[PDB]
Amino acid sequence: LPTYKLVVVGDGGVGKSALTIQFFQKIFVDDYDPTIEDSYLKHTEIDNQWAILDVLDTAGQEEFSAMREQYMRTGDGFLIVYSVTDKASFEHVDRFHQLILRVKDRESFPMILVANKVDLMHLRKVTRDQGKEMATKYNIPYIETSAKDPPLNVDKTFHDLVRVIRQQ
Ligand SMILES: Nc1nc2c(ncn2[C@@H]2O[C@H](COP(=O)(O)OP(=O)(O)NP(=O)(O)O)[C@@H](O)[C@H]2O)c(=O)[nH]1
Ligand SMILES: [Mg+2]
Repeated sequence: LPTYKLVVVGDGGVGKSALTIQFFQKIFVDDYDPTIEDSYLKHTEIDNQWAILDVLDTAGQEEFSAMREQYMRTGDGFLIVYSVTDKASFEHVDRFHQLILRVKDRESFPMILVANKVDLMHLRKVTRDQGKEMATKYNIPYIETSAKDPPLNVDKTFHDLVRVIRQQ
């Protein structure tokens, strides 16, 4: 089977780990005990094609560059995650896009823009159409997620990234 290395990037606190842990462990990050953790690897069927997904969950704080650098270098595709309740995380999408292309030395690369935390309806700052505009600007797909139970579009997000990788 092919292995797809999927790298999750975005500002601190946007829910990169929450999306990853929901995808693999089917639990919300707050309820999770990382004590017994290992790497995020699964065998799964996408569009009638079995694959191994190896997910690399970056820490979002600027302090942690070695992890982000290495992870970016080895990635086959990226989720650029922001929180719809955090305007700065959305503005930082531009920087993440540029950073990925710099690390890859390519002018395009498999990516999906992920607007997380959409369950927080009364706290939402970044609109659906704002997200769609940002994605369209870079000619990348846009998807809204929630890692909080009940999860929204979590499996679809990772599966769609594989679809983009396959069809590039
Ligand atoms: N309501 C809601 N809260 C969420 C969602 N995803 C994450 N959170 C919350 O956001 C906070 C940060 O989540 P976490 O997954 O640690 O974020 P991160 O992007 O991995 N942070 P870091 O970059 O520091 O590792 C937690 O309080 C968590 O409960 C979501 O979809 N909805
Ligand atoms: Mg994290």
